[PDB]
Amino acid sequence: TLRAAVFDLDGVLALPAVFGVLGRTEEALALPRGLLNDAFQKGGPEGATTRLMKGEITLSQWIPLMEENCRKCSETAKVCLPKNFSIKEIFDKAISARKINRPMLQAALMLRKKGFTTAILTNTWLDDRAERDGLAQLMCELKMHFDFLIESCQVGMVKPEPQIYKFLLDTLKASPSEVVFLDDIGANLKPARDLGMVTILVQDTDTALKELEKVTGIQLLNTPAPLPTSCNPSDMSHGYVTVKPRVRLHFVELGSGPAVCLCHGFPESWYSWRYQIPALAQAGYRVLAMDMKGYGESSAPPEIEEYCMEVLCKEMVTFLDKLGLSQAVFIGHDWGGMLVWYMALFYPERVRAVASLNTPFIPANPNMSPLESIKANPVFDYQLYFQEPGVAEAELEQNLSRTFKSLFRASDESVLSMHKVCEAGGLFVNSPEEPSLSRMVTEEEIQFYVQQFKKSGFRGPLNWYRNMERNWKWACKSLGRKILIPALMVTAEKDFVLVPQMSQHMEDWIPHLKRGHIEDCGHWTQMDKPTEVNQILIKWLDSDAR
Amino acid sequence: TLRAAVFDLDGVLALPAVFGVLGRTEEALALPRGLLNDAFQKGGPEGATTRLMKGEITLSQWIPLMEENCRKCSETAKVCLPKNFSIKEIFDKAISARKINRPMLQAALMLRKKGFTTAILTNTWLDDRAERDGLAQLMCELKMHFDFLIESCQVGMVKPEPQIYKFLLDTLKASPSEVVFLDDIGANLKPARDLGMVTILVQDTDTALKELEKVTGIQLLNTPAPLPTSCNPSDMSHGYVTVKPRVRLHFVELGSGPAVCLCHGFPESWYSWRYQIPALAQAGYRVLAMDMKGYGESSAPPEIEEYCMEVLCKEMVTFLDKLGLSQAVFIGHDWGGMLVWYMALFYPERVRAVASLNTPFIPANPNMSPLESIKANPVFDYQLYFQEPGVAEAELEQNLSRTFKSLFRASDESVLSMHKVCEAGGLFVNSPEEPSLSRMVTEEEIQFYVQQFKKSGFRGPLNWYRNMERNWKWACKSLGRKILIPALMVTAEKDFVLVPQMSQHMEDWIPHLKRGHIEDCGHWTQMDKPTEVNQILIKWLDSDAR
Ligand SMILES: CN(CCO)c1ccc(Br)cn1
Ligand SMILES: CN(CCO)c1ccc(Br)cn1
Ligand SMILES: CN(CCO)c1ccc(Br)cn1
Ligand SMILES: CN(CCO)c1ccc(Br)cn1
Repeated sequence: TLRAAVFDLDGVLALPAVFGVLGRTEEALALPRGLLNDAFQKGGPEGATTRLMKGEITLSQWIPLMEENCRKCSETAKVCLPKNFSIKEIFDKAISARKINRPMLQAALMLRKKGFTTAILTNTWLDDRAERDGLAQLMCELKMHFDFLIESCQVGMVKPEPQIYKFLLDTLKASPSEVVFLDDIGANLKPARDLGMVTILVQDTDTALKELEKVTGIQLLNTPAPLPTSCNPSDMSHGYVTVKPRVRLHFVELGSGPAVCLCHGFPESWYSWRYQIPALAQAGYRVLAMDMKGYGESSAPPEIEEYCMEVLCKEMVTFLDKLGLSQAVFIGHDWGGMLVWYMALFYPERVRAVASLNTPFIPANPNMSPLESIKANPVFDYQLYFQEPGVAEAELEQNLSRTFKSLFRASDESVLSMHKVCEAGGLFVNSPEEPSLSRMVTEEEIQFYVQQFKKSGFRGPLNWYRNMERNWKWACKSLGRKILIPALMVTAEKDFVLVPQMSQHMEDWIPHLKRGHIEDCGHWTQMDKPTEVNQILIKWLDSDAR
Repeated sequence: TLRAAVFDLDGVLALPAVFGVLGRTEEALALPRGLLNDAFQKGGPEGATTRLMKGEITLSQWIPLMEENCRKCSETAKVCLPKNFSIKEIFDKAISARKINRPMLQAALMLRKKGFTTAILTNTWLDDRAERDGLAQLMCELKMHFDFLIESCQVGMVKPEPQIYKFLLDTLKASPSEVVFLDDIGANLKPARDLGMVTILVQDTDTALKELEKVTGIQLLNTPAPLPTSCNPSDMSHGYVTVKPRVRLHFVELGSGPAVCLCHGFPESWYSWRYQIPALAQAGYRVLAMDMKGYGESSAPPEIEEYCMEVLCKEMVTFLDKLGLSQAVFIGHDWGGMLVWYMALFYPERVRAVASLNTPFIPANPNMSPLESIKANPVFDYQLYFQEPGVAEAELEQNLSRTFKSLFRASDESVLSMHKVCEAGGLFVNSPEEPSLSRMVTEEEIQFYVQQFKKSGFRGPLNWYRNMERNWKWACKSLGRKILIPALMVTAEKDFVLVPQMSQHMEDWIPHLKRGHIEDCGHWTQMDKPTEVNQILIKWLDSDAR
């Protein structure tokens, strides 16, 4: 029967309540009990604070009116306010201390996942202080998780006026008995309850959550840790840059701060970074997640030599030039990781810092052809199969749904033997026609990749493997160099192709290399262990790339 | 006969020459004359410096090799190096001090405008120092002005080896007698001259420029100040954000640093900021130049109410939310300027700073309808003409070339009377069918706007004028507020519609308002006086929006 949940911001979604700092300021400054709370409510509906909450005046205009109220209240109480008494200082510290109440936000996110319509209904102000960015950042993090945000200063109404509850019901398209309303101020619940809404008085979070569980029949407390926030492709800013007449690169962009370029592997997309993009932007970075050349909405020319590392790296430099970025942090995975090590070796001035997931830096051997080194390792047999143009394309393009369902699996769900691929005659020869869905991905996520590969097929992506000799000759020019800029290597325990053991001599070439290791993680690092990848990247970015 | 000009970077396009700091370091540290220059060239083609210039090793690997060379040279000279002697400190200070030689860059830009192919051919290194960004920024500013940039460390060859000159001629597709070559090092000219190229030894800039003038027949010295760098639309990064199901906003993006959002007026485009975009990005800002709703590649729904200020401002807030920007500096002109004042009044937390070109902030009068205020001023008569849907569209869409040629004119070139528009029956009734081209714009620039307005016509743009009453009712909610965030008002002397006198009472509402004034400037501020607009905005951004 319940289908909507409304939360207050102050004292419910964000703690501590700014209204609660008045009480602690009185105790600390030895002022009479309730003095600051009386100055705050001085005048009722015609008072300065109601004008502030309705949007009539801004926070900076209200501050000197609250100071007059503090002096008028002190005169009647026969007391004096300290010499260094400042409403501005008190409110700046209170607003700054207020952080998201993670268990409450998690309960709102869980209710929304179970079909509920969620909203924030709050009494708030137009913040024009020099420190207003701190509040703006808080509202941005919260608003993306709610269907509606109704702020008093924008609608010209305040709680507890009954018109704001009528406006709320109209916005929700719901009747009062279908709505749960959470607030920490008793007076604000009274009108919601007169209409017939379920009300919860929030004193402590745990008791409020227990009441919320009992009334919704959904478990909110003691539940498992949720996955990080993912991207909705239709909500992203899409960017397009022409790097050369026939080549245009597509990317998705989120955040402000130092530029971080994400480079996916084979056969993937910018969408393989869906769990890292919101996390990295929230950490204070401007994230650019590319569709590499040959993929998705980026150009996919047919010529093999359009995908050799020298051309790919030069186009990435042109990409930074056209965007007006002197530097970017480069983070790659699989083929993208191979590219980011070569960006650091050939264009160090354009690379702020470099990180690779799974892909180690392996220097070229001038005495041995790379095609002969691939034969020496039986797990790289699928790369010999990828050499002849047209062969692997026909198999991989035959059934796109089967291709992605067979590839994107956790280490214990594997359905492909990566060795004896050539001898067997294919990649999917001993594979089921209808593979089960992996616990790592949803059907909707698989369909995104299917839609992307319907456009240009596998020719461009497979050409990344068909320049072994050209790449070898190019890399041989860098054998005398070392990587002396900040660098991170992240290994994945259960990647049976790019094994952690293949990275063990990297310190000889990158002496100050930092490391990360992920246990129980397969090849598809980003979607296998997203919380762990995020934590490793954010910690390294904050210390070495800033 | 001459058709190509090649310049060296160090000592020619950038001064002072890093190679010249060795001489001044010797004089300051009382070291024997030429000691540091001998350590620098120690070994010839097999020496550390040649390996550095060929790209074999990076700058950080070369530093300890140059220190050994400094000690070996001091042993033979029977002298001692000071206690705090550091090659790293000497090179960091030398690279940092090197700035663009503006008269030389201006001469290269002039030669390129006259049909010459220009190139930089330089002996340079792979910079991996922690301070490498400074060099990266320098190379980015320079490379956009040249057809080719050939760096020794990328091609594996150095000057004076004859193969680098052969490689240069092949890249230029020119024979030696068609090439002018400028270098400050005599030894580097010798191979160019043996091939038959015209060579200029650069000791001082003025004498080199006089020699260059005599040999090309083009005046380079004493010439007028050139216009700021403009945008080539096909070289920009284009971004697209869906703010609501039927509405997608297009923007162009350049630079890194604090976000600056540019909002054009009627009937314009993101292209009206072509002279500000490279200047603002070079100053250290991330520039987002919008196609406002109804224009160019942004959505243009037909409904009138889709263009009222309340909807337009809310969509600009959603635009920041989808890009992950908590704040942006908002700069507007004409209708865009009207929008940026309302963004500051209703969403101050999202606005870092606000600037308007020509458009003053005029508060709503609750006693007077805005339609009656427009009749009181005869110069706003064209706005009454714009009220009836379909009428102004038919006239403005009839001949697009004529429409833009008649509108985009300097103050002394006007061909339209803005009063008695309704009585005359149109805007172009007493206007020439084939107006002359204004000195402000080229034919190519006019054609860009023609192409943009061929897509959605004038309905969307004209709807910005058809919400007078709705905007008035909305603005009346903000009559009790003041603008207390950083603000700039720039007036244009010869704007006969948005006269500077209309801004005189703005200090009552924006007490800390900063001002700018442009003499001999008409309505089309950005393209009329681009150098002056840039200087005013950059100075204000550096002091108030950072
Ligand atoms: C990134 N990979 C594994 C592709 O499946 C890679 C990179 C370089 C070479 Br050589 C071989 N494999
Ligand atoms: C690179 N590929 C696709 C080969 O068809 C790959 C890599 C790791 C794992 Br596990 C599976 N496939
Ligand atoms: C920006 N302008 C001039 C348009 O030509 C403007 C703005 C608001 C009102 Br009301 C009238 N004109
Ligand atoms: C806003 N317009 C277009 C009216 O057709 C305008 C503004 C200033 C000058 Br000058 C000319 N036109």
